[PDB]
Amino acid sequence: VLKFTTEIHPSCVTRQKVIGAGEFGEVYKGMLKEVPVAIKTLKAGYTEKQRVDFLGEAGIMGQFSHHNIIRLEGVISKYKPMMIITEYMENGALDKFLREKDGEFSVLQLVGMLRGIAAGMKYLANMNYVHRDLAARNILVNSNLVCKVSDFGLSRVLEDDPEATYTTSGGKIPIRWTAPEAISYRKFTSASDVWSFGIVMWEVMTYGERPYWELSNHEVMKAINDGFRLPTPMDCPSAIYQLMMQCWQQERARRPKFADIVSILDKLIRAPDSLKTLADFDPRVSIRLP
Ligand SMILES: Cc1cccc(Cl)c1NC(=O)c1cnc(Nc2cccc(C(=O)N[C@@H]3CCNCC3(F)F)c2)s1
Repeated sequence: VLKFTTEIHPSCVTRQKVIGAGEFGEVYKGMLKEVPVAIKTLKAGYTEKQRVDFLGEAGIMGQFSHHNIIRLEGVISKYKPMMIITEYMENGALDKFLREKDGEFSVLQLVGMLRGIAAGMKYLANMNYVHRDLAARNILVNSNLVCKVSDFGLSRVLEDDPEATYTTSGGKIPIRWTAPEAISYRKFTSASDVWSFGIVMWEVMTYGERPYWELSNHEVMKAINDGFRLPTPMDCPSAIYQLMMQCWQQERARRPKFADIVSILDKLIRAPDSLKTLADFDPRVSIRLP
């Protein structure tokens, strides 16, 4: 897969600002000889596994060509430190973006973000790629408000995400984003990604609220097994809440496919008055005045 990738010479790459970090490398904003890029490094002393996982992310990204999937510019593999270079998403991770922009977008803009995410996910699913870690923290946002799916690879995806925790039976999983069958018996498919997408829908419509609030991981699993689901966000179109609820069907076969999700979101956006009908919000506070 690396043969598809452009090998970039180090002298074309200028790292400027540190935007992400880890123990074995950092992510930078930089310039590529005259365009802005993001640059992820892998420090010397890396293991064979680290090299295979690191370059494997670029290999996977290089197989994709879609508006809603992060674009690979190239790799530096013949010099050290090794680097992966992608387009630069000016607004960063979607979860933090929404929390910093609380209430600043229209309902139509929020639904448009979800349509872009769904289109990227439909592409991945049809390319036989199961994400396993779909969440707003793994979506990136550009200066056109376009949302693109990121975080690709094999074992590195769940291993590197601190939201993914060790379960009781083994399996490092981000519990509150993960479908029941993936938690219970390790069955990760595009239909478990659809469950996760429903959680992403709730994250977007709430401007980055943490799913299930302070419930512990076990409390979340128990609640889901007992039939409870996340309540409607504030100011949420009825059609949007209905859609996220169908993503959370216990029976995998009853969930919409991403093809269905993209179609529904596209129809709602193209007839935007449909989004004015709101699901009832259950208030958690009563304010009474004479
Ligand atoms: C360079 C690269 C290699 C392999 C995979 C990927 Cl997806 C990438 N590209 C990126 O990480 C990025 C592309 N554009 C980015 N823009 C950006 C700008 C400002 C802040 C953030 C941001 O929230 N970045 C996340 C925060 C969590 N840690 C990883 C991070 F990238 F730093 C992102 S990061």
